[PDB]
Amino acid sequence: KKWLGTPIEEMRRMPRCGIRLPLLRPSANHTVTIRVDLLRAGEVPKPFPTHYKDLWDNKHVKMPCSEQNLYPVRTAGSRWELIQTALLNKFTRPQNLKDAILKYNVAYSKKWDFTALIDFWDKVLEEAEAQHLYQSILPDMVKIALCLPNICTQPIPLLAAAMNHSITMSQEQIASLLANAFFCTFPRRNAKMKSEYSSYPDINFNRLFEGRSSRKPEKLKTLFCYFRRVTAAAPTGLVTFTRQSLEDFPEWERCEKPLTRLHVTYEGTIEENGQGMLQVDFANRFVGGGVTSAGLVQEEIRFLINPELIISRLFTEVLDHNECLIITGTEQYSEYTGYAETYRWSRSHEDGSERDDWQRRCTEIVAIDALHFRRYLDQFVPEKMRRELNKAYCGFLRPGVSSENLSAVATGNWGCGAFGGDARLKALIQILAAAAAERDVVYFTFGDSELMRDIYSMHIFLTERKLTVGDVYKLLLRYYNEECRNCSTPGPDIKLYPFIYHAVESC
Ligand SMILES: Nc1ncnc2c1ncn2[C@@H]1O[C@H](COP(=O)(O)OP(=O)(O)OC[C@H]2O[C@H](O)[C@H](O)[C@@H]2O)[C@@H](O)[C@H]1O
Repeated sequence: KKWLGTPIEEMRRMPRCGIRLPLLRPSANHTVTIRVDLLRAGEVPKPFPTHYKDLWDNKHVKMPCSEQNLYPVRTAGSRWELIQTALLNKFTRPQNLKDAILKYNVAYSKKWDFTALIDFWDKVLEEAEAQHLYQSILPDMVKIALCLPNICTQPIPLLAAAMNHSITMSQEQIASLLANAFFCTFPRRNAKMKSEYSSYPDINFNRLFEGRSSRKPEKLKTLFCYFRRVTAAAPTGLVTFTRQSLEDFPEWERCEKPLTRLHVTYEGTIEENGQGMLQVDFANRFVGGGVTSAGLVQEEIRFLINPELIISRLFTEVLDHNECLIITGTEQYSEYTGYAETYRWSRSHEDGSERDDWQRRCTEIVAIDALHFRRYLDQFVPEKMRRELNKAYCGFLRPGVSSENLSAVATGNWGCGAFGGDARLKALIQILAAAAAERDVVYFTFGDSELMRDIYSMHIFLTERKLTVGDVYKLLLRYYNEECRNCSTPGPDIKLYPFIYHAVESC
C-alpha cells in the first residue's frame, strides 16, 4: 500500500545496466577541460591546456580573468587586477564583503541589496560561526576564485540554442567557477537590459544577498556547506553537461510501442530513492530557476544540495521546446528538511555514489521544463499536450543506446506545482514519452496516496488492454474534443481518467 505496480527491485539502475564507456576524449561535440591521459581515481585532475588560453567572443564564456575584461578607469583598466585587489583584503564585518564585491561592480552599488548577507552574518550566525566564515571559509573561497586562470585553462563554449554538445570538467574547476559566481565576478551577466546574455540565466550570486526572506539563511547555509567542503579538500571527480536537441519527434497518434513498466509510490523522493536512475529536474527554461534569487521548490532545492548543477547557468542558453540538459556526475553535499517556505539545511551529506570510468558520480539528472499553465483547460489543447510529450521524450531518449542499457526514469509531479499542471494528465504524458523512449517509470507522488492509486489503476487498465502509445494519445485528443474544446467553463464536466475508462470500456 505504500507503493504499487512493479517492485522497485525489478527496475534498471546505473552503473550496473549501462554500456561500457568509450575512452573519454575531446572532439567537435565534446569539450573536455582536463588531461584524459592523466585521469586517475583519487587524484585531482590536471587541467588541459597547461597554461591559460583565452577566448572573448560570442561562442564562449567571458571569463573574469580575461585580459579583455576591462573597466573604464578616461582610460581602460584590468578588471581582473581590480578583483584581485578588492578580494584579497581581510574581512571581519559583512560591510567589508559588500564593499569588496562592489569595487568591480560600481554600476550596481545602488541597485544590489546585501541585506540578507548582512543579516546572515550579523543576525543569524553565532559569533564562532561568523568567525569561521570570515577567518576560514571566505578567504579560502577568494583563493580558489583567484586561481581561476590556473584551474580553468581552456575556453568554455556556450551551450547555445540548437547545439548538440557536451562539456566535461572537473569538480575542482566547477568550485573555482562557483566561487567566482559567489563574488559576482562574471562580466556581462548583470545588466537588466543586456543583449548577449539576455537568453541565459543569472550566474552571479548578488540576488542571494538581497532582502529579508527567512529562507536566505537556509540557502546560504546550504551553499557555505558546499564551499567549506570543496575548499578544505579538493574534489577529484568530473561532471558532464550535455545539451540535447531532437529534430524528429514521433508521430504520436501512430506510435505502436506498448506501455512500459511503472512503480508508483507516495513515499520517498527522486533524489534519495532514485539512485542509478535518470532523475528528472522540474526545470525552468532558464535552468536552475530562482536558485540564486528567491526560488525554493524542486529545482532550486536540487541545485542547492548538488551545487555543481548551478554552473550549468554559466553556459546553458534558455531551453527551446525541443531541448533539454543532461548533467552526469553532480555530487550531493547537503541534506535538507521541508520544502519551499519550510526548507531548512539539516547537515553535511557524504555522497556514497560510485563513480563511472570517467570519474563521474553515477548520478544522472535531466532538466526538462514543463509549460506554465495559467488556466486549467489550456493544457489539454493538442499542441500543448504534444509539446509536453516531445519535451519529456527529448529528456528520456538516448539516441543509439539500446533499451536494456537504459535505467528507469525517476520522476514525479512534473509541472504540477509552481507551473499549474494537472498531475493525472502529466503522469500519462510522462508514461507515453517513457514508452516511446523504451524506459520504465518510477513515479514519486510526494505524499499523495490517492494520486498513487489513480496513476497505478490507469496504467494497469491500459496495459492489460494492450493499448499502444498511439491508442492512448488518441484518447487524450478525444477528451480535448468532447470535454475541453467547446467548454466555456474553467473546468470540464468530466475528469480525464473517468473519461478514459468510459471511452475504452464503451467501444
Ligand atoms: N524531491 C521531490 N521528489 C518528488 N516529487 C517532488 C519533489 N519535490 C517536489 N515534488 C513534487 O513535484 C511538484 C512540482 O514541483 P515544482 O518544483 O513546483 O515544479 P513545476 O514543474 O511545477 O514548476 C517549475 C518551476 O518552479 C521552479 O522555480 C522551476 O525553476 C520552475 O520555474 C511539487 O508540487 C511536489 O508535489
